[PDB]
Amino acid sequence: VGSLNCIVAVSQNMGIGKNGDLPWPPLRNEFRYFQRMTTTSSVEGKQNLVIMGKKTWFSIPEKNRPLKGRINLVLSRELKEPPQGAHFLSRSLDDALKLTEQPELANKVDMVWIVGGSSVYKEAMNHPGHLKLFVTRIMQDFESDTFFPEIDLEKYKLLPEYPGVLSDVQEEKGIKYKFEVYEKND
Ligand SMILES: NC(=O)c1ccc[n+]([C@@H]2O[C@H](COP(=O)([O-])OP(=O)(O)OC[C@H]3O[C@@H](n4cnc5c(N)ncnc54)[C@H](OP(=O)(O)O)[C@@H]3O)[C@@H](O)[C@H]2O)c1
Ligand SMILES: Nc1nc(=O)c2c([nH]1)NC[C@@H](CCc1ccc(C(=O)N[C@@H](CCC(=O)O)C(=O)O)cc1)C2
Repeated sequence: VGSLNCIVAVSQNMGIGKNGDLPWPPLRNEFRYFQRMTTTSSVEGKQNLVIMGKKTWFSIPEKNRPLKGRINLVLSRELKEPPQGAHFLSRSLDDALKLTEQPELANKVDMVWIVGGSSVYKEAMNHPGHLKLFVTRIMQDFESDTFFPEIDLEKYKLLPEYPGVLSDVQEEKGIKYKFEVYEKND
């Protein structure tokens, strides 16, 4: 119903996962950023929707599923029902977005947040219309087996600052990182 957004943390070499976990150790303030961004609704009375692929769902600690305070939707072409704990299942991003337009979610959902994995990000990034990418740049190389798609920097523009997002380099566990926001109006 509201805006469509992707949110990701990436290493310099564009890595987002290794062996089903993040490639870096837990960065607690970065996690809190993810939590604040995906949970905070712009409309009182509504929740945000988080959309994620099957492997991403199972990469969330069981104790944290479903992500509290958000509506959790899993994408999968083979699952018959959503994995235990998930609220919805769709076969594709387009089907998920259509679902948000139906009466069951139309008055329940505010923002839509895409939270991975790679194929889901790629699909979202190319989807027509206004889209924002909330990218945490982890300023180190990390061995990774899963990567974020390349961002077309003509098509997307980096916003110089963004309300509610810190601009300075952050550091936790000796790992420096910075929060970035990209936008297309497409
Ligand atoms: N650093 C980050 O911000 C970030 C973000 C997200 C994930 N990750 C990491 O990346 C890894 C998991 O991500 P992933 O890329 O491997 O997988 P994923 O997309 O979460 O899951 C792959 C499965 O999801 C389903 N799926 C994915 N895209 C679909 C689509 N467009 N339409 C229909 N179904 C779709 C497919 O299920 P079916 O085979 O059942 O059809 C596919 O087998 C983990 O290591 C996780 O920690 C990192
Ligand atoms: N900015 C940013 N940082 C990140 O760590 C991630 C994303 N974006 N996007 C994708 C995400 C990978 C999938 C994932 C999503 C959520 C969680 C999770 O346990 N979330 C909880 C705790 C906070 C957290 O661990 O991020 C929550 O939101 O309440 C664990 C894994 C990891």
